[PDB]
Amino acid sequence: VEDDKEGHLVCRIGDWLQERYEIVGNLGEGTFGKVVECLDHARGKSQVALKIIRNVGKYREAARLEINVLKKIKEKDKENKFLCVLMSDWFNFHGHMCIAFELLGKNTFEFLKENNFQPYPLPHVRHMAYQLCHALRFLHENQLTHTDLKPENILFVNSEFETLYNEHSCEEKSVKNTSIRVADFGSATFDHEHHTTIVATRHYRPPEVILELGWAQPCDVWSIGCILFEYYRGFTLFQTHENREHLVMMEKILGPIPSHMIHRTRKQKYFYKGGLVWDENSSDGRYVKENCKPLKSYMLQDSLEHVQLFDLMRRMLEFDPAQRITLAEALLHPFFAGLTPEERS
Repeated sequence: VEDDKEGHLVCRIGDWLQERYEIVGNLGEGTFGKVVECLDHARGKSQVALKIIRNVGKYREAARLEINVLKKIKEKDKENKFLCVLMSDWFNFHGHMCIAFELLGKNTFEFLKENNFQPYPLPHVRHMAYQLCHALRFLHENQLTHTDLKPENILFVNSEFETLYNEHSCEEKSVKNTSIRVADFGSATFDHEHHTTIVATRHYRPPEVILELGWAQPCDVWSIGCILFEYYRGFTLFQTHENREHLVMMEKILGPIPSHMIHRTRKQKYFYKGGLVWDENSSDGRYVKENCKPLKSYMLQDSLEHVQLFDLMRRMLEFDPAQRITLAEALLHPFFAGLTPEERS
């Protein structure tokens, strides 16, 4: 075996590792390494996703911590019922940390994109919501915060779809089975561990992160609220790439930022005399004026189930993380009364 000059293991479809794993496909990659589909010939050629981390110290050490998280999840979920992706193996292959997991279907972002960003139906949003709440409540009870929840990291167990229509327009598609798993625990942080200051992907990042006020489990709750909005409408709640504009959007959509948070933040440059600095009649001003309205305005129906969805989402999107709904509380929200018995377990 050998590495390339970037520290990737030099490998191709056709190659083996551990006299066990046969590489049969590529699943994706990034600056961390690569993920390949393999057949596990010690487990009857079952399919796995194998993450092969680069032979670079910072990525190796990060992967060690990822493995520790995945071990805890496995230790605590013996019936495999909390819907976190299941690690089947890990090893150090010539300095490359390798982590083997269950091979699942398309992620919920990919599926939305393939559906031309037409949203998921409400019962689908509801079942996925319930599942996210259940999975993360489990994580949260084990002193863990994911920190990078986003539709790309929520995977369908099976993403086979049914066609509703196919007019000679884009094909309107619905997933047949809305069972999901939470993936990518590479940023997950135990309560006692060092907390990276800026966590989450932009669109799913909460105000206490932006304002550098400290964060914990409520971070994930905010992300989930953002994700549900996106599943319900097909577009992101916060389409921005800059902190001040993001905070302004939060205020336009959700109401005023609590004064105590503004007094406490080291990010004073975004404020003046307690209010966000924002020129509302500038080009960006008009755009935020045009596109960012109060949260309830985005409802598509006035019916009870929609009203309930938006109440839960508002509670998930509370500015103050200490006021934000917990996932234990969320699981008891009336929105979930509309689940079926099959869905409800």
